[PDB]
Amino acid sequence: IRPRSATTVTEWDYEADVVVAGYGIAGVAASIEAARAGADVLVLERTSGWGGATALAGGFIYLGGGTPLQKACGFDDSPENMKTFMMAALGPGADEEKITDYCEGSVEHYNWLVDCGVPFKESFWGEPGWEPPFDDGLMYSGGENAAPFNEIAAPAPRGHVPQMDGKRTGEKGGGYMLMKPLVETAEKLGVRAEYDMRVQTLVTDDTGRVVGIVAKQYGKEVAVRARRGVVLATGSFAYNDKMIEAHAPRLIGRPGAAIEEHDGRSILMAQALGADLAHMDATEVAFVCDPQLIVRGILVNGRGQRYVPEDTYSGRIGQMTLFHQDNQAFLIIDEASYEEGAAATTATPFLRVQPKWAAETVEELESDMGLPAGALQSTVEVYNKHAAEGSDPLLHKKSEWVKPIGTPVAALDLRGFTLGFTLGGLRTTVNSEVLHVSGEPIPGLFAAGRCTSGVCAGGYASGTSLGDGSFYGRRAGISAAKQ
Amino acid sequence: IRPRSATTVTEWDYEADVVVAGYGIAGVAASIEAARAGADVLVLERTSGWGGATALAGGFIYLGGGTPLQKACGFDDSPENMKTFMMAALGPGADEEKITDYCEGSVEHYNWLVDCGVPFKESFWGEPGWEPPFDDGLMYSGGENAAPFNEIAAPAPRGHVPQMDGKRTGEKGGGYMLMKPLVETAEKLGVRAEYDMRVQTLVTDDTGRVVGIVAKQYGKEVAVRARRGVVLATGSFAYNDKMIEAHAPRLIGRPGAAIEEHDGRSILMAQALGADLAHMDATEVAFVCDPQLIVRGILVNGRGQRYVPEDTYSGRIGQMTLFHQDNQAFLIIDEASYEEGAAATTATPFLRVQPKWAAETVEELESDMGLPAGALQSTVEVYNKHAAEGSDPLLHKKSEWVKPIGTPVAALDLRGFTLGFTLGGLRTTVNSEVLHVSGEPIPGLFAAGRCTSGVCAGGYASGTSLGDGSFYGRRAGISAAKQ
Ligand SMILES: Cc1cc2nc3c(=O)[nH]c(=O)nc-3n(C[C@H](O)[C@H](O)[C@H](O)COP(=O)(O)OP(=O)(O)OC[C@H]3O[C@@H](n4cnc5c(N)ncnc54)[C@H](O)[C@@H]3O)c2cc1C
Ligand SMILES: Cc1cc2nc3c(=O)[nH]c(=O)nc-3n(C[C@H](O)[C@H](O)[C@H](O)COP(=O)(O)OP(=O)(O)OC[C@H]3O[C@@H](n4cnc5c(N)ncnc54)[C@H](O)[C@@H]3O)c2cc1C
Ligand SMILES: C[C@]12CCC(=O)C=C1CC[C@@H]1[C@@H]2CC[C@]2(C)C(=O)CC[C@@H]12
Ligand SMILES: C[C@]12CCC(=O)C=C1CC[C@@H]1[C@@H]2CC[C@]2(C)C(=O)CC[C@@H]12
Ligand SMILES: [Cl-]
Ligand SMILES: [Cl-]
Repeated sequence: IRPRSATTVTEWDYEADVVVAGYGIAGVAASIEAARAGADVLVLERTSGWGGATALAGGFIYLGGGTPLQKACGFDDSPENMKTFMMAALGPGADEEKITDYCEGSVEHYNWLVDCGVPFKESFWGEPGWEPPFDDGLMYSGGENAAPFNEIAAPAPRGHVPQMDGKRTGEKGGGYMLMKPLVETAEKLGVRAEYDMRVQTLVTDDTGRVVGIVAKQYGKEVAVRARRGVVLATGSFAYNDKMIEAHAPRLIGRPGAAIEEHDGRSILMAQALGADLAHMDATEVAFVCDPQLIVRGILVNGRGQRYVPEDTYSGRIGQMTLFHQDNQAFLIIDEASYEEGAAATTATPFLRVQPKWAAETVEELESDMGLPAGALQSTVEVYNKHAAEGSDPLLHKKSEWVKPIGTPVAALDLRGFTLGFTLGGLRTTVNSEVLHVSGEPIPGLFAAGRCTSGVCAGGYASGTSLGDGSFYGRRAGISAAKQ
Repeated sequence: IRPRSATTVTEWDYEADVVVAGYGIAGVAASIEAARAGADVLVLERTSGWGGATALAGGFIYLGGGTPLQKACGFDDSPENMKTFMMAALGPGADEEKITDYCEGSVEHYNWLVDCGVPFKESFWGEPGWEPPFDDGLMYSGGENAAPFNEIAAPAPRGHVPQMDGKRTGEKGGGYMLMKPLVETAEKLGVRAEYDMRVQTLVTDDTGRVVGIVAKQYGKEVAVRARRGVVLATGSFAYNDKMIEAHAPRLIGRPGAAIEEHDGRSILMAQALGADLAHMDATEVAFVCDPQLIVRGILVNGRGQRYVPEDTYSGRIGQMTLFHQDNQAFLIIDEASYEEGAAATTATPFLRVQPKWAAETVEELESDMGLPAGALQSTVEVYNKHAAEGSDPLLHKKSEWVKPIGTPVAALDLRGFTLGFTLGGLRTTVNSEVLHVSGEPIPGLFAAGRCTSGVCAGGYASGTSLGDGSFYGRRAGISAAKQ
């Protein structure tokens, strides 16, 4: 992992101006910009093909500030409104400079993606869910239209989803229709790619400038020269057990990341040179129950208490559950509401969890669940008193979802229903320069995507990873191509 | 911050075998062992005198496994029992190797401190509080005798406190009577000290070995040669704003650390060489209300719900409040119980917070506090139903503290009552070698105390910082002195 001295490299197996490690969203975006800038670009990919986790993703791209898609669907937004939301939802300690920059450039970036051939359907999906069930292009994806954020920023949907039929998250998701047009764009520009390239270490000259990389390819060690810059775009550390334990131990035993090639190698390679890190504890957290069920009941913790409005982003529900409720949750829902939720339109019918317990009364359900006498009964009594007035003054679930819980009543066992992926990584500038602990860029070294700390510092919103990976991938390619 | 090449050092202003940066607990312990090993030892201290945060501390040292003090006070314990507690309380993702090692060596370490002249009174203080009000030597300090840990490990008090009169935490606390005998020990061994030494950067030779340091002293740059090793013992990053935002943003605006010299410089200096980090998000969190009041009421969050047993360690109350309850807490307590708690013996009478609201009924108190109708009333009704049977089945507060809340009833406003310090830092071996991201020690480089990730990975117990700082300080001095 220690840097290799350039003087010890006897021959270069490959050479380029800009060397991109990793052919996912950050890598392809970097390659497009570097090639447009006139640089000779070589992408090094560890597997046999392009796509990475990106090609398996739902396809959300977190964009706003007044995109043509938002306007076509009739949703106002501005860079200031977007920034206000993101600072509140994606912290604490979110990078204000980076978020401001991301927001100010968001409409341009949407247009840039469209220009590269990424298609979006100008239609909005408005029901609770993890993704649009159909080929709709816009959806709320961060809890913008739920408490607490709906009183902090004006709600605006920012989940932009490329148009694709038969989307299968985990196999060939909506993320594929982000990747494919970008790859086509890069290929037409003359971007070169080498596969089975497992990048291992950076090569530095005697000034400390990164001037290439060492990799294993087809069973042998190879050296690849980078005349202008190396872009690290190899993904996260989610599958590195040592790093999960040291940095993000809330994910021990509950991995959710898409691919095992996310082993943190590029983070470590850069740290070897003195590169800085940020928010290494930050984790996306999913909650594997269908949102159409969740929104029609109340979530209670292990003490039978409500703790989150049931109409917020289900990722936020995941974080609140894992982080603050010791991963213990139950959905309390009346039979009629369960039936309605189970019939509602969803992209994830396989997440329609069946109730574990069902009873004629809350008193019986409470005993059945092993909760102390009164713990659940009182929660439901207070909820129902206010819900009869369409009010949730405790958690501010929107009135449209608020009504008394009736009988018979059921409980879903949602203990241990979370899993997630890492959001922390290398510290980078808005120009995607990797920062040394000195606060200065490491010459020749750039990075984007989930090997970096991006817009998310703590909270997560769907689309922020493909969003910041593509946005800062562009910036890395521009910076790397400079002479 | 980048390392200085040894070839560029024209003259060494000072030279020693073992150079210790920082004259606090970790530094003095390292110096004693290095000097006993026969090494020429030089301590470099940034301020005009020794002590650091240690001399201002309460003086808890987290020790167990059957110390002579525990035995004299009639408390059984073992290294296995201590380890079981620490793994559960100080994680998630606590370093099992390090904790095991710390526990197996704990009795020897207590004896080692006694040999150096640290005095302990063989008496136990058994009442809730932040420290012993008198000169007692043993106290519960980690929640060992409260839920959930009292069902996971057999309760044993491990807060060992040096004997001292007129202890004043923040000025000259019990920690002074840990420091003073150790300093005397080091001086008699011939340990040398230089003051106004602000260490800035490490010096490395062409193999990457750390062979000295560069500092500013009395207005000028000086170089100090370390023939055998440099021990980093300069404290935490609590007062580095950039680092707090990047790594531990839950502490933004709520610093609790003792001294401003905790600016993370030694962490950064080591990272420049490729040193690894762990648990950079981990933070001790205090809660500035007297425990004798807390234990006699119920704590409720901003939704009027109980969330922590009121007889656990008040540091754990602090963490639960800040981390999981959005820093919002109120103490609900009847007038008679408040009077009893306010008269109870405490080291911190200045933390006897007065009630903000008081009412004849819970219904009125609830409205007064701006809580929704029923939110607090129901909490108290359920608590009281079980408390009339001496039972807290929701949070398992010990029965001795459980009884119904009566009337008149008061509420203390404990919103924004937390502050804390950082626990994350350099990754080190059990021999206090600083680890590179490669997993190999950086030659010549050792570290201990709050510039390192020690026994605590998340949870905190009082005494663990002086405990692991002195324990691993010893190990650093032993390792550094080796030829
Ligand atoms: C189920 C699921 C759904 C998701 N859907 C979304 C979504 O809709 N919107 C969103 O924003 N996020 C989503 N994500 C997250 C998103 O998929 C990833 O965070 C994002 O794709 C990472 O982008 P990247 O460019 O950093 O990595 P990748 O797209 O994974 O690309 C990294 C490339 O680097 C290669 N590589 C790894 N190591 C090396 C090496 N040593 N040498 C050379 N190459 C190497 C990998 O093989 C890979 O091809 C989802 C995650 C999951 C788990
Ligand atoms: C109110 C309060 C009470 C506490 N009480 C306890 C307790 O009872 N038990 C417990 O375990 N913990 C306690 N702590 C925490 C404990 O005080 C510290 O975590 C511990 O003293 C740190 O030990 P150290 O050796 O790393 O740092 P220190 O004891 O602070 O020593 C570090 C030394 O390094 C010097 N230094 C800094 N920078 C440089 C530099 N660049 N060059 C040269 N020297 C430098 C500093 O001046 C200092 O003298 C308490 C904290 C607070 C806030
Ligand atoms: C939250 C999420 C990841 C991060 C992101 O940005 C986009 C999505 C949408 C699809 C989610 C997924 C997490 C895992 C989910 C819950 C499933 O098991 C089926 C649907 C899927
Ligand atoms: C928790 C603590 C720090 C970490 C540690 O290990 C030992 C102590 C004991 C004294 C506490 C202090 C934190 C701040 C407290 C609450 C005060 O404001 C007065 C008493 C004091
Ligand atoms: Cl992923
Ligand atoms: Cl401190």
